[PDB]
Amino acid sequence: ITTNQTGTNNGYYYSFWTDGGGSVSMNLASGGSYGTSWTNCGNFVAGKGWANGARRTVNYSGSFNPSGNAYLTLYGWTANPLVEYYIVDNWGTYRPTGTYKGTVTSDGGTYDVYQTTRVNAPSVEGTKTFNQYWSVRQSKRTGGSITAGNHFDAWARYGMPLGSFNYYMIMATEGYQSSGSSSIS
Amino acid sequence: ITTNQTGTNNGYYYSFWTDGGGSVSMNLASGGSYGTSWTNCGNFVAGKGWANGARRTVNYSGSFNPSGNAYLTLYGWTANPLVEYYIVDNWGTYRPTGTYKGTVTSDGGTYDVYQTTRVNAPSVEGTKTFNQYWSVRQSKRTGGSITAGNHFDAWARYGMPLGSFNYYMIMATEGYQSSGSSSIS
Amino acid sequence: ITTNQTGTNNGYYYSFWTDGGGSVSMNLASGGSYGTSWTNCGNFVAGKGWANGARRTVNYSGSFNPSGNAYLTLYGWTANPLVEYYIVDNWGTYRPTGTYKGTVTSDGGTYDVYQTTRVNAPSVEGTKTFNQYWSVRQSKRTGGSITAGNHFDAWARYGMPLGSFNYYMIMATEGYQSSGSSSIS
Repeated sequence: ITTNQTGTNNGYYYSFWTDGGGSVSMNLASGGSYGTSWTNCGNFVAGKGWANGARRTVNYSGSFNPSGNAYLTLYGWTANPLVEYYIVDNWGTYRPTGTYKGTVTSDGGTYDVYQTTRVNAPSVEGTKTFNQYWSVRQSKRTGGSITAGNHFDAWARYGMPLGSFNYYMIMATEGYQSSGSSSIS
Repeated sequence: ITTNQTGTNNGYYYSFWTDGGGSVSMNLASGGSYGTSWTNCGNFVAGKGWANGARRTVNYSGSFNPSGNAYLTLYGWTANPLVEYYIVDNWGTYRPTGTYKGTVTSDGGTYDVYQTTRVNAPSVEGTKTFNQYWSVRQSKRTGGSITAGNHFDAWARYGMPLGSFNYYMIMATEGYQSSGSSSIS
Repeated sequence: ITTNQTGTNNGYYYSFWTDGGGSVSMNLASGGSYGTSWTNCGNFVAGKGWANGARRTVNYSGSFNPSGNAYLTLYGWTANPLVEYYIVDNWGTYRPTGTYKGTVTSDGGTYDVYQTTRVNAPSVEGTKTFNQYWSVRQSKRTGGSITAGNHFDAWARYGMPLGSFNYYMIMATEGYQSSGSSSIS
């Protein structure tokens, strides 16, 4: 596919979004599998996952090959409160950051946790003000387990409460003003 | 009444305070009912409620007619720690704000929550440094239910702990450098 | 002793550290008892306590006589997350401070709680970025009970989570660019 959309493929939720910039394509493959390719994109988010978020152990594998800024990250939203969350296992030429809260250790890795506030920004609920919660792995990797709940709990300990899992949770490839490819199952 | 004071009226706690500025009066009426009138005030706080705060469902009705800056807000203090809290349903020409923490949804509305710190400021415990917790309704209204505990819990999730309800909780009219009136039960 | 080191004395853990500056000595005495003496030091930390932190009631007595900057403080570290904590009962010409979070009341006193972030700083885990949690008594004293858990719980309420007590907890004398002495049991 090449146009913004949502749906199920091979029993798996999937979502594709781009701001029109450059060229971006997403391959929908067997089971939970997908890939992406892009050239001088503006912004895009793509991945496979679940229609609804949840406390789950997210297992993933593949390849991630960015030329410029891109993230490899679990990605989702909650409602009440509205919040966009990231748990980033890998990234390109830019490391995602924000207001430093601390750290969480999970799945053999240590992630820095950050918080940022988007003011009157696009969201699943429209133009809104909301918080972004981040966990960014201190060391890059492609593949393994991401035990979502360990992040959720740690964020809660740092005063970062999550709402209702009324929206998706995808294992996403996201890029900004760059090129590259990914293939993840 | 027209002079700073505290007491019970019709079985209800009540409190009146002004910094002397302009003219401010408070009507003590049947049951939980009161009203206020004021002209070019400096600062005043007035309302009816409880001698002691608590997890309760606060039901209120009436009219709120500010000409300038005024708030219509549940208002109280705790000890250990000392904290001044607001849950603002309505306001005048100024919207109460502070350090953005997030949001809480309750009683059919969505309130932004904010935190501010008063340094060496007047309090129920004298000149003190302390935090103010806010919930400010995203849309103005006069009347309904304010389920206090929903705010308390959300604030707690955002790292905003409340102390002991050693002081009042009133459904208050508060004004600053302005005129107007209110009538609330 | 006069050289950086760790060990047990009279059944009590002990730790001594200095950055070489000026002259600093530590007396290891009976039971939990120690003392320190120093002249124009740079930085030093010394005290007696436990190899491992814990929720305990820490009882201490003695004298604390700083000429310049020094703290009298319970002092420890956790892992996962890595955090350096202080609960300061007394200090010299400088009052320890940071980002104001609020207060906690314990052992007949009221402490301000603060948080600071050390970026790429020395720690028990090496050069690291980490948070420091503080409780600083509003009034100076030498002697009494410090119920550690009351601080731990309050910090948790303020979004300041503690990790695993994989490291020491000492009742410490710490100085910076100054002189003085202490004797504490």
